[PDB]
Parts: sequence; C-alpha cells; structure tokens
Amino acid sequence: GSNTIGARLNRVEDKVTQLDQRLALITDMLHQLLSLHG
Amino acid sequence: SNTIGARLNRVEDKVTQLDQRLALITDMLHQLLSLHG
Amino acid sequence: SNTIGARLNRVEDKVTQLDQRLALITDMLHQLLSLHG
Amino acid sequence: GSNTIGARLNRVEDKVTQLDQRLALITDMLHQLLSLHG
Ligand code: NI
Repeated sequence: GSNTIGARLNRVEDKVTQLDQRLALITDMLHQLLSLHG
Repeated sequence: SNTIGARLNRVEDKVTQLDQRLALITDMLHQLLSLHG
Repeated sequence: SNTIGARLNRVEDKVTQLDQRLALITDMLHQLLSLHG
Repeated sequence: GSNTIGARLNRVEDKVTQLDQRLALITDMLHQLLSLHG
C-alpha cells in the first residue's frame, strides 16, 4: 500500500507501461503526418 | 537522499514528468494533424 | 516473478524499450522537418 | 555493481533522465514544425 517498496515498484511499472502506450500513439500520429505529406 | 525510498520517489516523480511531456507532445501533434486537414 | 529483482529488470527493460521508441520518433521528426525545408 | 539494487536503481534513474532529455528535444522539434507552418 502507497508506501511499500513493492507498491512503489508497482506504480512505477504501471506508469512506464502507460508511457509505452502513449508513445505508440504518438508514433501513430507521426505516421499519419508523414503519410499525409507523401 | 540515496536510500531506496528516496531513489524510488525520484524515479516516480521523473516518470510522472515524462507523462506530462507526453500529454503536451500529443496536443502538439493533434494541432499539427488538424492544421493539415 | 514478483521479486524486487524481477520487478526491477522488467522496469529497466521497459525503460530501454521507451528509448528505442524515442529514437524512432526522433528520426520521424527529422524526416518531417527536412521534408518541409 | 551491475546486480545490486542500488546499481539497478541508478541505471533506471539515469535512463529516465535520458528519456526526459530526448522528450525535451522531441518537443523542440515539434515546436519548429508548428512554427514553420504558421
Ligand atoms: Ni506540413
């Protein structure tokens, strides 16, 4: 629980996973931008 | 400042900052996409 | 798989993956900037 | 040394710092792109 080493690492891992999903979405937006230029 | 608890709270803070950056980058990309049509 | 060592090696691996993504995003942005002139 | 909990956390913190610097550079590139469109 919000204090514990295991809990902190759990939050960190979840957050990093969320960063990865946002970066996949950012990459997709960039693909769209590149494709719409030709 | 070199304890496990101290290191972990810096890492969590920095990862949170990274998410803030990601939200701004996402907004900028929405602006760019919409500006193109 | 729930040990501190196991958690930390997943976190380090994921953070490394994030850097790979960042390098690709950077390349794409260089392409876009240069395509504009 | 590459094994230790403190060492692993040191690598993780350094890497996250590097991610932050890359994301600042990405943001700058996006600012340039937006500005060159008007
Ligand atoms: Ni354009």
